[PDB]
Amino acid sequence: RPESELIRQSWRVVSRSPLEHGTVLFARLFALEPSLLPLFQYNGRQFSSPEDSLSSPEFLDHIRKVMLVIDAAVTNVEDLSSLEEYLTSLGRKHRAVGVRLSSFSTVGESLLYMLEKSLGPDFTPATRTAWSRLYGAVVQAMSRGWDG
Ligand code: HEM
Repeated sequence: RPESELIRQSWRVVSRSPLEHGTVLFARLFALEPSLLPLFQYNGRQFSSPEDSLSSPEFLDHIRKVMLVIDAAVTNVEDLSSLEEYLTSLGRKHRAVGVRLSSFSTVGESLLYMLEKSLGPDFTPATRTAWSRLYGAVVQAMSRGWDG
């Protein structure tokens, strides 16, 4: 695919400093959807403010995990069917903890934002399309964890 190489070359930039980039992703996320803040419950306590999230080791660990799932998607961008089963079960958990499936679209917008900010002019409309397609496939797999 042309798209698969657009993905891999864009991710290259991000994947050298995944926590720094994932921090952008999650800061953007809470800027768009502050109602996601309470869904990260680490030792039964709620972040008050988005900046509170940034001091939580467990929250930063979740950033790393996110960036790793996306890394796996990138690695398997040609054939994503291999992660399908994993992603469904990932979805299963996010239903459990209380994430509306609809909020994963905000994650997608956040991801596109982080890419755009990171790549600037190198984030072409075709790169955006490609990413949107890749991420959309990740979330389609995940959505099965909310069955149907
Ligand atoms: C949309 C908002 C999201 C919220 C509010 C959220 C929240 C959570 C919470 C509360 C957990 C359990 C605690 C933890 O392990 O940190 C979790 C686990 C996880 N999240 Fe998320 N999450 C979101 C999105 C994502 C996305 C987009 C990905 C990956 C693309 C991701 C990957 C993970 C992984 C890998 C785990 C560990 C799951 C396991 O136990 O196997 N999360 N998430």
